[PDB]
Amino acid sequence: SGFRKMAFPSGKVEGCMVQVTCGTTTLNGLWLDDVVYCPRHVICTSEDMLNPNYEDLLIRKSNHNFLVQAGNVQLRVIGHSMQNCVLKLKVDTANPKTPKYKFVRIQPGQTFSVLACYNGSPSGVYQCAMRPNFTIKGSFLNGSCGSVGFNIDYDCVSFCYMHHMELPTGVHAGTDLEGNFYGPFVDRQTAQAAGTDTTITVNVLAWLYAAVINGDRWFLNRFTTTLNDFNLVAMKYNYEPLTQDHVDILGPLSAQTGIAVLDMCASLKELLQNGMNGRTILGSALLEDEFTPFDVVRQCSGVT
Amino acid sequence: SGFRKMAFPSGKVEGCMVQVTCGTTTLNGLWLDDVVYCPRHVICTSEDMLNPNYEDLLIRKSNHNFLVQAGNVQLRVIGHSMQNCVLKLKVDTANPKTPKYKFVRIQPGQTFSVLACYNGSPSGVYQCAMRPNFTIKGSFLNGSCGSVGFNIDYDCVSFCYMHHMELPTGVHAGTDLEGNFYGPFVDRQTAQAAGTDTTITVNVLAWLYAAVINGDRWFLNRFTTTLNDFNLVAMKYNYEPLTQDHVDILGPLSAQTGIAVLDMCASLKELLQNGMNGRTILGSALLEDEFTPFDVVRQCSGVT
Ligand SMILES: Nc1ccc(S(=O)(=O)Nc2ccccn2)cc1
Ligand SMILES: Nc1ccc(S(=O)(=O)Nc2ccccn2)cc1
Repeated sequence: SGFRKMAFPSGKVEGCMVQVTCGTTTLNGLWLDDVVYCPRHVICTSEDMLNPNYEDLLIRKSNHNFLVQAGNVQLRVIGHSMQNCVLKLKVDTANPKTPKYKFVRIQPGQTFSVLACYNGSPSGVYQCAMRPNFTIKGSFLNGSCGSVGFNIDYDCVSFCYMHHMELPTGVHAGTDLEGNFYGPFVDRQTAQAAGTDTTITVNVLAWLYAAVINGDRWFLNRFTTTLNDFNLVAMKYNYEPLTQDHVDILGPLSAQTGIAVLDMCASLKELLQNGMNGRTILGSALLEDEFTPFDVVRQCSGVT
Repeated sequence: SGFRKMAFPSGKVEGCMVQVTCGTTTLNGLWLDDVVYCPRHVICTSEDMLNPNYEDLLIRKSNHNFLVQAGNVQLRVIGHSMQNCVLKLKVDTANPKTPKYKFVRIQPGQTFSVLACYNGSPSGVYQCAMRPNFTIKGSFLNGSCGSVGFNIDYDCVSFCYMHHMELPTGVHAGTDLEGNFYGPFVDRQTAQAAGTDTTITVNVLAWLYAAVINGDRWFLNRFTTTLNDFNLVAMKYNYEPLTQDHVDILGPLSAQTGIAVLDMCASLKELLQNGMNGRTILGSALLEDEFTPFDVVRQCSGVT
């Protein structure tokens, strides 16, 4: 019993973190096989970041200008290429600690673990969600760029995020491991405003199921609703519209608890209209939306 | 910028987890040098747990009755001893992945990371606090016993917790790595009620400083207070009394922000008396108490 915001064990990713320095800029890289992946803005001065031409800046860089350090050992750079917003540095040594891995581009509302790093050294691990506006709400100081987000399926690490930017509003933007930004963001120090940070409805419903499984039941009510009726309420409260795909995904949690998905929607509708009245659910005074239905099943079933 | 509930990177502890089986009971053990540490209730049937005589049960066990598996390799048990509520199994092989480590007994209000494990396999990592009633609020299913709590100082793991029990109220109890329970709890399936779960005042104050550093400032007010006046309010709201030792510990955060500790106490006093009025601080609708002053400094300074 109990339900916690839980990250994946980080060891498999710790084994992949290195320091990348280009001139006076240091950040983190990800070493998988004989390639190190890092943000292309490693090549920028803070002055360059205001208006960078990355192809033109990169022409002034050679393999020997990229200093890659794995613990206290230097790696030899034998090639470099830019793919979208990431640099790929080819090194002469395969990472001996390379785990089984994939690169995946996640959808908004999907959760992942971040291993925050500075100078190639892990400092902490926490759980994030890709927000519906394609920002994340992380914890990143200067030097954290190139820290990665990931999920683990048994022994296979799926890398989904690399940290690139902090927006003027103090939320975070980055890329998949192909170097494509999530959302409309660019690796330039310019005005970039975020869209509406809507609540991830299917994740709130998952977390209410987690609450029932763990004995927090006060919010269960005598009502039901329809997807259309629920969605009028979601729209009013800046919640993502609920689709039949989301209802299907919540099927296992419905079956386990015996609470029909549309009944839990009616409980959520009442919570939106009435508030928490100073009560808590799983130690929260607000409706938590950074657990996916898969997260709730995993944590409630003890998957390793 | 941003502030997250952050766990320590778990790799150094993942390298220490093993499976311990005695008869039909399987749980987790911690392998450090040539010793495996696990809960002594590994020797109990569920029937035994109602009223166990551990010395008498242990007489019926030999070294060969303790099956220790490290990944898919069996370790040879060459001795066993009971120390308080933990078994120490001496094996013939030192763990090659043994990190620098210490055993520490933490004080209530101190935070630590838990690596939740099943069958010796890590499933997740999250951040806990030793509550003032000597419970923790974890996420532990059947098979999680012997999962450990720890802090890391650079390269040295300080182990502070091993999981033993779930109370009938669904909160958690365990031991330090000398096998001494935190609080009054025992490794028996009997009525054990928890005392008041008071709020860890010094940690709330730390988190309000974290909020100011990260730009959440709406709760700062025009008032100050005294320790005695603040403490009358703390008592009313089931908060731990604030001591001059706590004021001293918050000194660096006071200095960084320029907000005198007693001024932040007066902001906290108003929040207790007035509530949040539907507002949030660092994405929370309640006052968070599972960050220590050291946690806030570490996360805000990027210590690796
Ligand atoms: N929000 C935002 C998005 C893209 C860019 S740009 O660096 O592509 N530069 C551009 C884009 C359009 C017009 C002029 N410069 C800058 C800001
Ligand atoms: N809450 C609590 C604490 C200790 C015990 S005991 O297993 O030590 N057994 C005892 C203790 C006192 C009287 C009888 N049995 C049981 C319950």
